[PDB]
Amino acid sequence: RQQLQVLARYLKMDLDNGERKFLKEKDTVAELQAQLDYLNAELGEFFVN
Amino acid sequence: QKYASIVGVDLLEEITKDHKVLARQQLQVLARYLKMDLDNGERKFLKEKDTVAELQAQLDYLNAELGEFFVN
Amino acid sequence: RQQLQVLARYLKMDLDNGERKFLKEKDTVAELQAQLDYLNAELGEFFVN
Repeated sequence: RQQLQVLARYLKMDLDNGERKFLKEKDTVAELQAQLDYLNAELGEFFVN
Repeated sequence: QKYASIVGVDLLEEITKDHKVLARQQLQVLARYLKMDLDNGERKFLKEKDTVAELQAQLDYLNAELGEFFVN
Repeated sequence: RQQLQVLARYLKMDLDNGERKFLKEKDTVAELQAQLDYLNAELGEFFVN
């Protein structure tokens, strides 16, 4: 694990960049679901379908 | 310049690479040994960017139906 | 073993080149023994000795 970490550092290679980008998208999903769950609360499932 | 206009005359870094290739290959075998997917992050992310696309399409439709005035 | 393999690749160093060259010679031996075993079959061991 420690040897991997120094090779990653040498190659200028962020191993978390993936999980970062992902956590940031999971927030925009949460946000858009909140907008859409609201319109369902206002208009009703019958009207939206 | 009148004459010329009439007649038509006129008046290194393939070593730094080869090392970084070695380092990359060594990293890859350590990753394999530790049972450690380096793309698992970007996978999970591409899959979420699809669910965003999908929910934006649902929401862009309700705006097309009801209008921006009504939704706001 | 895997680490050795990437160092070998980097140094442009065939680890089998030895056993190749050898298998190829063991064939030329087989071939020359077949020529010599034939002359013994024709002339006889008494005549060849």
